[PDB]
Amino acid sequence: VVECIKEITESSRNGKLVFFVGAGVSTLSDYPQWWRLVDKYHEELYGSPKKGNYSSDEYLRIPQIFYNVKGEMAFDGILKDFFQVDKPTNPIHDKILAMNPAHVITTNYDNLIDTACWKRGKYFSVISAEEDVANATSSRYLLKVAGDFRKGFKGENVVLKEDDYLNYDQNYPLISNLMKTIIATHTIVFIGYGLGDYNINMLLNWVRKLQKDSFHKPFFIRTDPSPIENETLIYYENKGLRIIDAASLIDSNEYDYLERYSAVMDLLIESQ
Amino acid sequence: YGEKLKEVFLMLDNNVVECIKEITESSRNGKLVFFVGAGVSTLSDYPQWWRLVDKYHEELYGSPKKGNYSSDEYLRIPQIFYNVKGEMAFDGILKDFFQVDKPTNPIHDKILAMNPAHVITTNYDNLIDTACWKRGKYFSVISAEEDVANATSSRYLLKVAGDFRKGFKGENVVLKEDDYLNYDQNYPLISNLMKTIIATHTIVFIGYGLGDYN
Amino acid sequence: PTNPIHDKILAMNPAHVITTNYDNLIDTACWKRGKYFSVISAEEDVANATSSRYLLKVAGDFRKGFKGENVVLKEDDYLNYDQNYPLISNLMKTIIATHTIVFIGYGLGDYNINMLLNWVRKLQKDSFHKPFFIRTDPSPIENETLIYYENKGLRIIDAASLIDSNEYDYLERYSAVMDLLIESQENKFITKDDEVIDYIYGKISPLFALQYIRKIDLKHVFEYDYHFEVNGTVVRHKNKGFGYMERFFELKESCDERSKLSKKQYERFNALFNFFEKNGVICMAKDAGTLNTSIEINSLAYHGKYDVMKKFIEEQSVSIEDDYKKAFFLACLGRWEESYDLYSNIILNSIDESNGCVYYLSQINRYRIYQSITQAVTQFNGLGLLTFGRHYKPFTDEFLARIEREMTNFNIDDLFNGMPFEFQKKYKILEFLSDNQFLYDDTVKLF
Repeated sequence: VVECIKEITESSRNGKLVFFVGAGVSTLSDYPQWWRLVDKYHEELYGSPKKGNYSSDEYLRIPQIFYNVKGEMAFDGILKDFFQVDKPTNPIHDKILAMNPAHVITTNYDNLIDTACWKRGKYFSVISAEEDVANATSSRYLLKVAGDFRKGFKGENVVLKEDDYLNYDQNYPLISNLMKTIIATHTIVFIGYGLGDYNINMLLNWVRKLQKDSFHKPFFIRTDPSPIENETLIYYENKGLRIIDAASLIDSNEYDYLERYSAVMDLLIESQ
Repeated sequence: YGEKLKEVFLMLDNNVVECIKEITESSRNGKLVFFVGAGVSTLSDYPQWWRLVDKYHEELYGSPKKGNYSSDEYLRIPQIFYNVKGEMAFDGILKDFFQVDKPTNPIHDKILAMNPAHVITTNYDNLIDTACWKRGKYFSVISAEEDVANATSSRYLLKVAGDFRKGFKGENVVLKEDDYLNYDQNYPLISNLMKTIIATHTIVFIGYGLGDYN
Repeated sequence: PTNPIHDKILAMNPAHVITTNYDNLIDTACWKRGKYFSVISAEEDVANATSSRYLLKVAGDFRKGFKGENVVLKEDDYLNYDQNYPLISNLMKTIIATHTIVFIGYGLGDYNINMLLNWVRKLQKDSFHKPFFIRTDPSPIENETLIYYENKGLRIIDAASLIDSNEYDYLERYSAVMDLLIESQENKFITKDDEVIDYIYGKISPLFALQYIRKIDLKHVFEYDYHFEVNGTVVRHKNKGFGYMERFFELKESCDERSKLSKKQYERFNALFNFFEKNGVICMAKDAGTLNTSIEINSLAYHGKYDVMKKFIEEQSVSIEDDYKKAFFLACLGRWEESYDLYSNIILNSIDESNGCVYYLSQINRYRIYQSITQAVTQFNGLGLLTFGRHYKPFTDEFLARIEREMTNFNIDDLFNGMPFEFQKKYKILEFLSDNQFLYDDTVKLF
């Protein structure tokens, strides 16, 4: 338990700590979520909103029909209206940056991590697309796997639709290869990520399903109001991941993600 | 009843008329293949795969998950049961619910009466076999990999998902998540045969949703 | 022009021919002999089909023009093969997995064989039928290579171990290998007496279940090799090899010639002798002297003894064949509704069992009884009271409603085609029962 935190400190000691961040480090600063976008497309697609349970297929498909019939101007316009908002940095970002990791990998389309890096003075090499890897300028990297809006708010610079998710291996091969090498060479700690997200439910599943026992186990920071159960913990230990529970130490209510995040990150930082 | 159908045809969109004409033309030449799914199985009150998941979730923990389960727990729960709690109790549970015998529904006979040269099913229950027995149509059942070479017929009842003919065991059927990812490596010939059948025939889907995996 | 090897390949009655050849000589050879094949060389041709046989030109042909895009020659066309031609690969896999493949005219390397040996063997489980290979190199294959290519999943029939030929005489080697098969479709190789009895048995044993086989019909048993006379003689008509039917009578007549047989052939010969005596085949044509024949029908339906049948029906059953006879007796007595139920029960019960002579005949009888009940009810309810001076309604609405749903469609012209392949090979003999023209070959001769 605590020895895992000690191992994390040893990893952060020399050169081998890499933080994998996700949507949990983005909701804190109130960057608008994806489901509100999904509802916005539905507003013009069908005519009236709905609610209830539907397949995650439909969740990811609703943008696809809008892409097919409306075209591309409407998609770009909706994206431009929805994301063109400036937000400040919640303290989790600087909490991550104070750890001084060798590399940090993100799936967010956001720019909060870049702004935080600029604020802290840590000059990195942001890699955002195919052409950027050829013109790398340093060693430490800021890899945005899912693409970003540096050039503009268009539908071709980011992965949002179904086809883009199904054509990743034929449109971003260098990014995939660099990510594979990064996870192979350095110890990985996951924070702020969900457990049903296709990005970190396949990129551990497929890669670790075929490998040998010479691999470094990655770490995941949980975010859920209830503490995890035992059987799930064991079966995930089988899959090759270690889980640092966020509800086995602190007790709170069901709308206080920020405090659990801060508690876990402060616990990790305390061993300095 | 015929006049009601005539009126329906009168208000039918011409696309439906064209589709039924094409289906009849294909059926007259013996070039039709039906795809039976879950709906034709739940018509006859056969146990579904949501009660099985709920008992799988009952053995662990104390009570069923309050609210909708998840979009991810559905496939993960049986794998957890098989992996961490034991590979032997899986067969016991499967024999517990998947043994009850139920009789055939009229839709099975309607499907079979159309001269369906080849039938492809993703059902792991042999009721269509009973319908074939009663209607007197000889179909060669392809359960596993070792039956594509010894098929003693020119008509195929291809059970892609695998059946329980050889026994109620967890290795003869594809139910778990691990049995889905490692599918193109364990069942090559069956997939190849299904693709070939689909390529050179006319496929009619029945009893499927609009967001199923297959 | 077309070389004789193409003719020898086609004379082997193959179900499918797959060639990696850009050429069209195989198409011309198929055209000349009158065999019709559907040519598939592009993706579109997979959809249309229009035949039950395929000449799968995997590498394409120049039929649509002499252009580089209809054939696979360059390296760019070999690395994008899977992406460019999806359907042809799948058809090739299915055909190779279902049938038996006999490679001809291939080197042991030669690119194309390597993908087959890579995918068919390694990725598949042990559910394979091993393909054959015909090698035609001058030097004999060394024994160390043979073990490797056998373990990879190929049988090899080397030509150098068959006939000694010079370096450049390829045609003689191919001819020797092909005539070892086409010559021995199985008439000329037969020399020992252990082959004659077994060859007769392998074709007559299936007909042990039935009670009588027509003589004018036994020709189809022996693929037109002999004419079987109605009187009880046989005549040689097409058998070009050592006469397997002539030797049987020579064995039958003698007393000590039978002695040089194993302990197992004696019983088989006795069984064949009993079958031939029961059916009525007597002896050779030349030795056929006095041939007085008495026809004796044993079925109780012919003799018109209605008292014994009634006792028989109301008695415990012992086997499926006994129930099949009871079904015919009930139909003879006129109790059609019970006969239909008994036939349906027999069909349900006997579908699990082995060779379906009972199943097929029961299906035919059920359909005939359905025709009879329909034709009876139409005339009864048409003529009404005028028939027997009484408004007699024989059957109830339950049966009339049930059979209509049970007998929907049910084309019978494909009943023999849907039976298992072993039944089709063994029992081609009963193929004429389904067609409603069976006797239209004897009124021919009444003229």
